[PDB]
Amino acid sequence: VRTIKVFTTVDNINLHTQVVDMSMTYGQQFGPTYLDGADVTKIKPHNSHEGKTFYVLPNDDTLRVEAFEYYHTTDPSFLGRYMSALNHTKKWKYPQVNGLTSIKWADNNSYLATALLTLQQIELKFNPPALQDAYYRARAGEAANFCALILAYCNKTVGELGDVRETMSYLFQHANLDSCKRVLNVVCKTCGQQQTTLKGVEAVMYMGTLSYEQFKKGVQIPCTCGKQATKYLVQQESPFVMMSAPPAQYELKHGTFTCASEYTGNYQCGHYKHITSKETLYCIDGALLTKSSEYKGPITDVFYKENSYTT
Ligand SMILES: [Cl-]
Ligand SMILES: [Zn+2]
Repeated sequence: VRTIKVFTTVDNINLHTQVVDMSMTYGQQFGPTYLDGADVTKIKPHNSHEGKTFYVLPNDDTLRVEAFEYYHTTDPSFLGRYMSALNHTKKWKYPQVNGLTSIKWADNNSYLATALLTLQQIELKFNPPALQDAYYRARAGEAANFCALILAYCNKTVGELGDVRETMSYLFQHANLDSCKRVLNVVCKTCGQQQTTLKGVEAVMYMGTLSYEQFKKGVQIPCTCGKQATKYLVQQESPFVMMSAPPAQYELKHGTFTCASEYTGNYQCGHYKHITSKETLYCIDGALLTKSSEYKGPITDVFYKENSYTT
């Protein structure tokens, strides 16, 4: 008999009018239900809920299409994981540090801070509307939805150990890198030379050396014949490149790179910091900021500006 009007949604844009019975839980009426990230499935409607928007899972064809068009995923657990993360990230603080949105440390989130800082320094356009909209808000300082989307797209929960390289790979999958192109040549003194072309995400990421100049000069890799061959960059067309390696002591020189991530710890436990090269070297550690003219530390990922390179 007693009812309120609420709206359900999967994208927080398209609303769906509902009349709910205040004697039944939201779960009994909608399935799993969330109010700005909080799980209200086991709760009965409150007077204050009238007119508010609730997220639900895509449980009919209209919602399935809305959810795919907004998020570009059909993983059945995506919206519940996004909501579970948002209930935490909405409580984080996002200070402006040296002109960039950072994240005050909470919930083991240092890998997310350095990823967020990196994104604001490289040219990248996302494809899912969810990421376009949330990234716009993040740049303005309201990064809770963007951070909870990063967790959901990477299948990481709040508090879980994350890797910056893997996180960036997920975000780049959902970005328009279609025009990026990389040409490599591999030279074996026994077998001869082989050229390879890479496209998209694989054209901007490399694992094995932090140094873009070393990649141009040549890096040693195994050949199937048993000798060590040399791999070198012949041609690059992209607005940035990302060079990654297992953490190692490495010296970062002012003016020779855009930004970098530093990892202190081991394979089970550690902490990330961000280094950015501007008028000097700034080290951003969540809300914390220090400066130096030189920098040495256990670097894992370095980003460089690019446009067009030909050997
Ligand atoms: Cl919706
Ligand atoms: Zn060979």
